[PDB]
Amino acid sequence: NPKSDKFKVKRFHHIEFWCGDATNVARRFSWGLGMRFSAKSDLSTGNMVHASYLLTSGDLRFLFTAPYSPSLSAGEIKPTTTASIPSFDHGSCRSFFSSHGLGVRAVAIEVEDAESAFSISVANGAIPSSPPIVLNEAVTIAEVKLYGDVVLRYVSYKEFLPGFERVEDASPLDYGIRRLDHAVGNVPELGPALTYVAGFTGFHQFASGLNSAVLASNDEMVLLPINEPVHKSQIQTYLEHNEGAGLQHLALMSEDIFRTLREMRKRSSIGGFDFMPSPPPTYYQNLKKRVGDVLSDDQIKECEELGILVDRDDQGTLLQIFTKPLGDRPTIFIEIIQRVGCMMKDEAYQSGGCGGFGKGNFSELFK
Amino acid sequence: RKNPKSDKFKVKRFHHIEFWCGDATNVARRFSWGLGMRFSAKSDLSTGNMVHASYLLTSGDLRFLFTAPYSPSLSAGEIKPTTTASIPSFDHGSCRSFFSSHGLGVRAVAIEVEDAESAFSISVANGAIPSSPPIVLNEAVTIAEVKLYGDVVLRYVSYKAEEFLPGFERVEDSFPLDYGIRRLDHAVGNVPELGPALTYVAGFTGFHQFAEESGLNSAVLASNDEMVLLPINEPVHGKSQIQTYLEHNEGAGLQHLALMSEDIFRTLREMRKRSSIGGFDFMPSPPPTYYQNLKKRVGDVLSDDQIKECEELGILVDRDDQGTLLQIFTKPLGDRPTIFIEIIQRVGCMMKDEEQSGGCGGFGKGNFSELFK
Ligand SMILES: Cc1cccc(C)c1-n1c(=O)c2cc(C(=O)C3=C(O)CCCC3=O)ccc2n(C)c1=O
Ligand SMILES: Cc1cccc(C)c1-n1c(=O)c2cc(C(=O)C3=C(O)CCCC3=O)ccc2n(C)c1=O
Ligand SMILES: [Co+2]
Ligand SMILES: [Co+2]
Repeated sequence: NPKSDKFKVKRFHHIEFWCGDATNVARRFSWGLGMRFSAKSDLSTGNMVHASYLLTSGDLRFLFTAPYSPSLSAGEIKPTTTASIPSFDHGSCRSFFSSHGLGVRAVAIEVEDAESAFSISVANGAIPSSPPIVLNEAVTIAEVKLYGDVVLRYVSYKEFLPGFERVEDASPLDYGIRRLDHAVGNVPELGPALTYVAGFTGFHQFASGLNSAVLASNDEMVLLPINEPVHKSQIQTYLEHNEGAGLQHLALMSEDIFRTLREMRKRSSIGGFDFMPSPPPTYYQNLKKRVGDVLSDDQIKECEELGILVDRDDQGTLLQIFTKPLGDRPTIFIEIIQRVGCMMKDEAYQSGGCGGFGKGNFSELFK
Repeated sequence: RKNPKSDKFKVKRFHHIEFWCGDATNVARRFSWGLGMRFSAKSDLSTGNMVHASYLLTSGDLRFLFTAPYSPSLSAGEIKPTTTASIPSFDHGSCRSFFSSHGLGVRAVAIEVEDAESAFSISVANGAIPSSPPIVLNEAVTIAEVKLYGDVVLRYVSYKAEEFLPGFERVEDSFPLDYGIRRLDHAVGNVPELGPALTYVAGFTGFHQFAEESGLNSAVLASNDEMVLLPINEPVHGKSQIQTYLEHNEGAGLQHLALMSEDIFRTLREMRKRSSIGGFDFMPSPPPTYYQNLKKRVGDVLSDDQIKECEELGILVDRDDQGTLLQIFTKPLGDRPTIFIEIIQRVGCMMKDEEQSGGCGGFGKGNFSELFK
């Protein structure tokens, strides 16, 4: 609302996971979500440090990284490293997977200048992780701590980061997931988290057992909701298994929630992702009156064929469903979302947060 | 014909293979789809286990077990008897260090024996390094793990009856995926010196050197029935393909796993259909000059349609006396060029076989001269 970003922010760029084996994790996400193998940076391409692989589906970019043996790149230094990412560390990445397990490490958002966004953020209370380093004079990258061991990454451009080999040969799955809608993190105290994060970003606040506040960018396209537990708290269950604060889930905007689900739900037993139980028929019997004008009777019955939730806000309506936890622990999962309405462009598409984020379903599921 | 049948204890057959992953969920989902096994048992938080996330995949009699450690803080007050783990030999630090050094690799090789209690006492009494004393689980199954090569251990499983470990809740319906794989053929490991490796393994178990290499020194071991095959390889400098393993895996470790199949032409099309969508990449197929002379040496075994299908799938073919061998190798399963998986189907060398000769047709040694080293 106030448009008070301390620097220019374009939109969501990529989301990087820190696995123990980036091959088996990425091969499952490519088959469970339908993403194309775009770029890669492992021992095949000549990277002795980590095995980074890129999955893309529209604008969404999932990066998976697992460190190799430190003895391979033992005779190297920071200015003379082999890793395509200069902010990487073996011991720090091993501690991320030994403590937090499979989780999102870096939430990257493209800015017009990474060195500027870093210098502005640190000068306003941020905690720097890695200073801005220009990658082959083509991409500037900086990282500042978000919550816990999650970092906020700034990327500058003058398809991906240098040092990545494009994979366009026979060695393209697409189910509708186009971009990242929002990224929700869980913190022990929502107070200092909003004071810290929004302190150096200038992000305004967009507007049981949890208290959530959504941070938004200038155009409200970068949405970073933050959650705190309410003391059994389902959010506290996250912090106990994650061993500290971290990301709860990722909202993946789909161009068509109906077919995107029918491409994933038919594959949850062959290596895909599992979903939460479907709401009782009374929810869809009650759904025909709350959003009977947005969704037709033929489209509402299709929501029950896949167990999809619907919420409504101020001139906005969104459809949503949640996957089961991705890793072993009940920590990080994935939300698939499609918003209806709020379309208003001068010359196409809509704004951000069309329909809220589904807080109306917290009571509609309890009937 | 050349085996003394000098088993130190009654060895029945293969059981399972335990993978110590960092996240056993994603690895098991890839193997379930890439290889085509079937999710048949679980032991995690959904069943009451707070120590490790174990997930079982079963394709015929082959059983792949994927076990990842949970947070050490979840089991802060559990002593040794009061552990909620279905596998008591599991340990947090032993698994956090196995994946930190060896990465994604095989932790244990399970072999079904008559009495793991006796198999443990006979083994340790012959120079074996014990990794886990026998533990009677649920008064039904007894397991014992003895150190093999490196950090991989030899696991014994015994039953008081003539499905899996107790505590593993079944999966009622997991998709019944089955691409053709039936059982485990042989398991190979890499060591710096082959000498002290054969004297050790054959010393505490009584296995015999099997008898029915550019870049390695092979020596297969087999039991009395010869259904349990465990080859070992050592590098020959002047870079050897094993020195690459010993440098990436950081020491010894299980090389690959050969998986039997009732039809290698059936399993390969399913895995190659998926090699680009979450499956397993394979090694580059031999040139067309490999399948022309193939019609002359093994043309009296396969048909013109089957040999052309071998070229379509790029299947390596080698033949010895009394049985031919069809094999093909996948690219490394993990991030590092360490562990991969072999698909094999032997023909001929048969008997009654109610409900095939053990390891007949060789192991692909002729393909070290034919295709390349
Ligand atoms: C999936 C699950 C598992 C165990 C316990 C519970 C409460 C849930 N759970 C959700 O987490 C959930 C989350 C959102 C959601 O999008 C969300 C918020 O509502 C707050 C703002 C930030 C944000 O992203 C909406 C609906 C939800 N519903 C309906 C639901 O049941
Ligand atoms: C696939 C590849 C990539 C890069 C380097 C190389 C040597 C290879 N490679 C093999 O690894 C390979 C392995 C076996 C095999 O299964 C095996 C042996 O290694 C000996 C001991 C017992 C045993 O079963 C057979 C044939 C092979 N051939 C022909 C081959 O080329
Ligand atoms: Co959400
Ligand atoms: Co083999």
